[PDB]
Amino acid sequence: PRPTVIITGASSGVGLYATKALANRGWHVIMACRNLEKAEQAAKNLQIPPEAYTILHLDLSSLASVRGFVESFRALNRPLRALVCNAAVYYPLLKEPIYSVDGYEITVATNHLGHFLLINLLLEDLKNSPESDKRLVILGTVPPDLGNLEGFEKGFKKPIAMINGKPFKSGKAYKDSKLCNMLTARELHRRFHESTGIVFNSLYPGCVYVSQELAGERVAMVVADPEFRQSGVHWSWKAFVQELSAEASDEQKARRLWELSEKLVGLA
Ligand SMILES: [Cl-]
Ligand SMILES: [Cl-]
Repeated sequence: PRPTVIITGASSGVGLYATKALANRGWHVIMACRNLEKAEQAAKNLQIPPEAYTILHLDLSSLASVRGFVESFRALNRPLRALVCNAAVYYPLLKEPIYSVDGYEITVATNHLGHFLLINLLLEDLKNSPESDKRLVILGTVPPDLGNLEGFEKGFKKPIAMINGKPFKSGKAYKDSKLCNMLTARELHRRFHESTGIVFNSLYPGCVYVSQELAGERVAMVVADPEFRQSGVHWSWKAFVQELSAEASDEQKARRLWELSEKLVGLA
């Protein structure tokens, strides 16, 4: 039986090459993708053997889509060994915000809130799984400033457009969303590593500098290889453990972000 890994944003770039790399290593990859036609065309284009993957629809910008993806994944009756949170959207040219179907600024909604709900659901699957080397890997880098999370505290609906409640800036929204991903990785480790035995880490595979194929191989190493079986660290390129920024290592802020995010995604 092929061990199962879910990869978000698997239809292109690093996620697609991570899919190829893990398939080559004998895994079965759930390509969780927002466009099924594009994803199937991309997997066939890379010559991935059909036995080694399943494409399922996931639009991280819609919380109902996240829940529907989890439903579809669970219906396959495959125990989960790993999850890679790789998808990231970026809208450099916006001067005014775009809101998701759930009412949230799209960059944070997609990169952070959608992944946050996905993680909270799939953590159940990871805990239930009899696999012994289970990992949840978040892509990220370790300017963004979440402030006191005033935008989240007040509900994050229009006209709020930034986590700190200040005026919309699209590039900063992206950086803020990536910082949220890093804070999520740290909080996952703090709260769950000892109780579950799951390895919760993050990685920056390089400026994609490095080819998409090499970056995908680096994702695969962090998911699968024994040298990377350490929880609570951020791997960067040999690989090294990268010391965290002060804001990414703020334990109080990571916990408060988690609590507010649960409220925004309907888990509170
Ligand atoms: Cl744009
Ligand atoms: Cl605009």
